[PDB]
Amino acid sequence: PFPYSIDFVESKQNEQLLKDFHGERTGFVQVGEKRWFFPSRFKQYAESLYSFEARPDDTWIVTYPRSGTTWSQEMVWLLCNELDFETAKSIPLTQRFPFLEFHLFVHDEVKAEFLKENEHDVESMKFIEQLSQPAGFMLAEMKTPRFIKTHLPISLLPPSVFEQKAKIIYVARNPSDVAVSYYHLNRLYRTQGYVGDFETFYNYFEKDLTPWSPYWEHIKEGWAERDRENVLFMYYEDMKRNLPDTIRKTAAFLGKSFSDDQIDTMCTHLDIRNFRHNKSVTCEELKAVGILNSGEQGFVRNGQVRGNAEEMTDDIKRRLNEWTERNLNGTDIRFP
Ligand SMILES: COc1cc(C=O)ccc1O
Ligand SMILES: [Cl-]
Repeated sequence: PFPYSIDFVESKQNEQLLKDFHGERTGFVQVGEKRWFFPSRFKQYAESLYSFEARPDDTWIVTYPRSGTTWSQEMVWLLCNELDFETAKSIPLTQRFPFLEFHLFVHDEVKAEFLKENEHDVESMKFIEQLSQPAGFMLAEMKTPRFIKTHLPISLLPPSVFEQKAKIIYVARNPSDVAVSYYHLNRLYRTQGYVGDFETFYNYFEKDLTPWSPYWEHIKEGWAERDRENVLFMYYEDMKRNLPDTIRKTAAFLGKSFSDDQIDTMCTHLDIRNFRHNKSVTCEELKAVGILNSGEQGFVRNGQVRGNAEEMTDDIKRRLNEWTERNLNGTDIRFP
């Protein structure tokens, strides 16, 4: 029984969101007292998501979007699979490490556009149809240890995750870098279909009118569970600053042990320079059927000027600082 209220965003705000986010064609919902923001299909799939059955040997990565999710998945999959770089290369990350709630973001009307554009290729059309289907079906059929990605906040996870004490890695990233990276994600994925500029996107983000917001509640729930034996909480900028420490700490939490030589191959694999050429970054299959906007691969290839993105203005930077102050005053949460 899904325990939280699911309500359509107020009419006029919902109308404006549909003008700016072309990946949704019915409307947006707010869930529970915290008003977790999702596209309309959340209402259709809330029960099946919440009743998903976790196993005690699952590995879950839980993040706010663009909080180091992909890099962490690649790291964790390799640590739990004997550093099998060969298999990591040949199977796509999205099959090795499926995204539980991706199907929420494939609207029936948008899927129909994708199918039109791929109508002469039977295998492209099967692929697009499967995107619509819950990952949970294929996850439930697996007979081996599972790797699950989600952006669902702690309070919306299947309760079976904590009942089974599945291992959870929670990664937090500072709001400035998340605002800019999430803005690019919303332009890159036609499932989101955002058409506007950064300042308009920041305005939505600051009002918790972007998927999986409220951002500060997402971070605070992660922080509130980090003492549990089955939760590892890390800040993105700590992880990136020291790969050998990150790899070892993560391995030890997962109950794996590796030589200094093995740690070094993982450090090279995950280094900024080599990771830019990783298949999990390029995402060549979503690009092949045109669900990725190929005109938005600038940010993918280049990233942002560290601590001063081209998109940032002094006014938005000031608003980020004040929003951070309001949300973190009286907590011990502090970004590196
Ligand atoms: C497959 O990666 C993502 C895609 C989207 C939107 O369709 C949102 C968050 C993600 O992590
Ligand atoms: Cl950070």
